[PDB]
Amino acid sequence: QFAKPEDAVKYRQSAGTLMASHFGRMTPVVKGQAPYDAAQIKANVEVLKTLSALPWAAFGPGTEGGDARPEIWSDAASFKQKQQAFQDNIVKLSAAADAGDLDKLRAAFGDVGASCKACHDAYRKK
Amino acid sequence: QFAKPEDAVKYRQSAGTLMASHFGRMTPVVKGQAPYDAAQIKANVEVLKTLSALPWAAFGPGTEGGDARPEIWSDAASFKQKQQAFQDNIVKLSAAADAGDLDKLRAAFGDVGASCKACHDAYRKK
Ligand code: HEC
Ligand code: HEC
Repeated sequence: QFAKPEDAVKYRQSAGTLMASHFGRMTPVVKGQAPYDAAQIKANVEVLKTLSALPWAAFGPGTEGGDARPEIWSDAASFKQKQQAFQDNIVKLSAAADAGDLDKLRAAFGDVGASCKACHDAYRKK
Repeated sequence: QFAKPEDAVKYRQSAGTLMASHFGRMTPVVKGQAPYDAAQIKANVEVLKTLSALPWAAFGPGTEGGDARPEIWSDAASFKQKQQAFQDNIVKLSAAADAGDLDKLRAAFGDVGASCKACHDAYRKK
């Protein structure tokens, strides 16, 4: 769907921006600094679920640029393992949110955050 | 969810970027220049549905900036009518996509595009 590689870069960066907001806005809830409303979090995690499927198709052939490392493309199976494992972590977060289980939500939130960081550490330029 | 107004601006602009990609990528399909796969379009319109609910909460009190006009805030009911009507247009597009009805999809796509443009014309700086 991208006319030029720059359009793929713009897309995936914007997807990252929105994920960071929908993930990070739950930090005060996880920490107990903001109240836990199960329905609010369930709805927010649904949005995050949708968003977290979006970046990967915007690292398609010929879309090199931005702060994306070339090893994303030269090690395609490995990058794919990381995005699939991340999306698995999001499924765990969705299950916790859908159950209304705050302890499960805390734990799953931490594992999602670790998955974001692990990919950025390997595949995003500093 | 925004620490500063600049964070709300960044969010709503990124939501616009993603909407433009998920809407605009269907232009060749509507025109018949690309094939129509009902399931592919149904899934894409679902993504667009989710995205098209997102900008409005990022024009909250104190979030003035970017290319957003002040009348967004001073005429709150009117701006709200436009975003609600736009989301209604997206419901029509979803119904067309879910039905697998290409004629309905063409018509609904045009009405969605007109709704994007009408809001930008009134509320986005040139
Ligand atoms: C690899 C499997 C990733 C996972 C998991 C997550 N992110 Fe990511 N992100 C990744 C790359 C390779 C890039 C660079 C894209 C480019 O071309 O520049 C990014 C970028 C971001 C950004 C910055 C966007 C920008 O302003 O330029 C953000 C804010 C971001 N990513 C957030 C984010 C979050 C919150 C994640 C987990 C919920 C997450 N990413 C996972 C690769 C990967
Ligand atoms: C009002 C009810 C709007 C409707 C309907 C749509 N958009 Fe919009 N959009 C609106 C404003 C006020 C702004 C400016 C935001 C700011 O603070 O700068 C925008 C911006 C965009 C952008 C530009 C993002 C950027 O790169 O800075 C895009 C690409 C965009 N909008 C796309 C878009 C599409 C495709 C829409 C219909 C599917 C749509 N917008 C509707 C206000 C409104």
